[PDB]
Amino acid sequence: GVSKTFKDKCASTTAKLVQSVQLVNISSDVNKDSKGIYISSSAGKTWFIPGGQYYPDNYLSNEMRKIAMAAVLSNVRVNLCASEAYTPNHVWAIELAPH
Amino acid sequence: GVSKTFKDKCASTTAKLVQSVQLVNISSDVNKDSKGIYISSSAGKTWFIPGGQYYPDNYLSNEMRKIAMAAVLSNVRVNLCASEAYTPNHVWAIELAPH
Amino acid sequence: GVSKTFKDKCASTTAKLVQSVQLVNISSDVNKDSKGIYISSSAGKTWFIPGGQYYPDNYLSNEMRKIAMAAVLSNVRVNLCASEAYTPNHVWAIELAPH
Amino acid sequence: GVSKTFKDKCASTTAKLVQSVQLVNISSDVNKDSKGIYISSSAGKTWFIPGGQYYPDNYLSNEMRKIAMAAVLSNVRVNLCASEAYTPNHVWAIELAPH
Amino acid sequence: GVSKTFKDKCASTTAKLVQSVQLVNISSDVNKDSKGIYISSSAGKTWFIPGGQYYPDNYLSNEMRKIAMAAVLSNVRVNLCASEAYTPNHVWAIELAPH
Ligand SMILES: CC(=O)N[C@H]1[C@H](O[C@H]2[C@@H](O)[C@@H](CO)O[C@@H](O[C@H]3[C@H](O)[C@@H](O)[C@@H](O)O[C@@H]3CO)[C@@H]2O)O[C@H](CO)[C@@H](O[C@@H]2O[C@H](CO)[C@H](O)[C@H](O[C@]3(C(=O)O)C[C@H](O)[C@@H](NC(C)=O)[C@H]([C@H](O)[C@H](O)CO)O3)[C@H]2O)[C@@H]1O
Ligand SMILES: CC(=O)N[C@H]1[C@H](O[C@@H]2[C@@H](O)[C@H](O)O[C@H](CO)[C@@H]2O)O[C@H](CO)[C@@H](O[C@@H]2O[C@H](CO)[C@H](O)[C@H](O[C@]3(C(=O)O)C[C@H](O)[C@@H](NC(C)=O)[C@H]([C@H](O)[C@H](O)CO)O3)[C@H]2O)[C@@H]1O
Repeated sequence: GVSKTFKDKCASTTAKLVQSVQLVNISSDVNKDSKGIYISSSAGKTWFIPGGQYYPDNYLSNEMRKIAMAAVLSNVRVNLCASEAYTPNHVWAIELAPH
Repeated sequence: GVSKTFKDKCASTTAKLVQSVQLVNISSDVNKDSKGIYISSSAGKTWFIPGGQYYPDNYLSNEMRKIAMAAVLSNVRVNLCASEAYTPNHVWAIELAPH
Repeated sequence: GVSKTFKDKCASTTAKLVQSVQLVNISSDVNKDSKGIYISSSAGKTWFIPGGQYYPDNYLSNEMRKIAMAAVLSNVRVNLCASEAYTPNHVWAIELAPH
Repeated sequence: GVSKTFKDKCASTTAKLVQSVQLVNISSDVNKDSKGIYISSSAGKTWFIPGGQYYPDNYLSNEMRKIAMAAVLSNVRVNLCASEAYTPNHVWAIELAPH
Repeated sequence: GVSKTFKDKCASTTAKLVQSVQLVNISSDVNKDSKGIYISSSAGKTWFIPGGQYYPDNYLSNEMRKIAMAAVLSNVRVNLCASEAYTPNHVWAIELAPH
């Protein structure tokens, strides 16, 4: 499920809660115009996970990637807090939700 | 169970021992006002895992996150040493306790 | 499968999409003339995964390696975006594609 | 079992060889007075794994932690080279020894 | 199996190809005179994996460690490119070779 804190923190922003998503792809891309981490759901929706060059976004972005990678590789659900102001939508928070 | 060392180290602080917690969620959040790592128990309690910018808190905080992530992903218990001076409570030490 | 985003981002470059590859080897080599990460398919084709010294190529190249390592160790498929301008061909994007 | 090299290197120091230990706990602690990584065996012995701020102790200490973490999480044995000059004893070398 | 590229790159150096080795130990040692990462085969042979302080040897040596660690923990074979000019012999390249 989704933690109350996760839902409440997402509700304090312009981003949308996406609940119990099954990710089936994660990619890393070093191409000039498309650099970044993308994740895709079984339905084919794609999100972008922004990177962080400085503390604390550096280690926090790294944990977002580890959560997404584990979700794809172990086939376990996540909750996303995602901004629809971009295409693909940007992940601003992610929660591992295996049960 | 809880190592005697873990219990004794927690007793030397203002933080409370939480024994045999089953974590079911871990999240990473880069939103401006809620930046951080959160973990949630099957009962729905949430804790915050502080970051560390400098040695040795940088590598120690990283190991706390690896313990929490493994606990969620593998569904294994932890012991927490948690400060109630914050909401959510802050984790100041964590022990992986699979058996 | 291949995410539409992965296919479309690869089509915007001179690199070719390689779909549902089964990687059976990954190597790391510190020899003077051959330094780098190589990955090999069950058919015996080899690709090179370039490194990155600076942000953001440093963390992105690290994620490309984690995807390739998981693909080999867990025997799960990937999609590659690979440049044929080099021998072995260079991976410019990789997508973990378990199902 | 224990590699001959591991045994011989430990014998060249003041530290004691501990063979085929089953680790059942690992913790990370950022409390002011008890900062560090601790591991505990099924028999109830506890060790401290020192950190390293500079090359090469930084990456070597990180590998010691990965070995201990995997030993706990996977329930597989290690060999330790531990100094009794401190309580808890300090780990100066660790060997993953699954079989 | 051994990738043709892995074999050919090793043949361009003074190092020897060691094929389908089963590693049963990996150790990290911070002792003054024996600092380093060692791996040992089921036959009892030991190799040393050199570290790297600077780009690109830093990330490449880290990937060699991850390959060796996975080989030990998951009991899967590797290929080594190893120099006999040292005792223990130095690993200059390693290939994960599960099947
Ligand atoms: C109205 C309006 O547009 N309000 C905006 C606000 O506009 C101000 C600016 O345009 C400045 C330029 O200086 O002018 C101000 O007016 C000034 C005038 O220029 C001065 O010269 C002088 O006369 O004084 C006046 C008054 O000060 C305008 O007031 O600008 C702010 C800052 O961008 C906007 O704040 C955002 O508001 C939205 C909802 O309205 C959200 O609260 C957003 O926060 C979040 C989000 O939820 O989207 C939080 C979220 O955690 C965060 N995500 C991450 C990953 O950190 C995102 C993210 O940072 C952004 O969405 C990315 O763009 O933002 C507020 O930041 C305000 O809406
Ligand atoms: C006749 C002779 O000694 N030739 C060696 C050469 O001598 C130089 C003189 O000709 C010059 O006038 O005076 C200089 C002194 O100021 C020199 O003495 O020196 C070169 C560079 O040292 C030697 O090159 C080495 O040659 C080896 C085989 O002949 C071998 O090719 C070495 O390359 C490798 C290797 O295969 O062993 C390439 C490996 O990828 C590399 N491994 C790593 C991890 O990078 C190793 C490694 O760097 C060395 O083994 C470490 O000692 O080197 C090559 O560099 C030349 O033989």
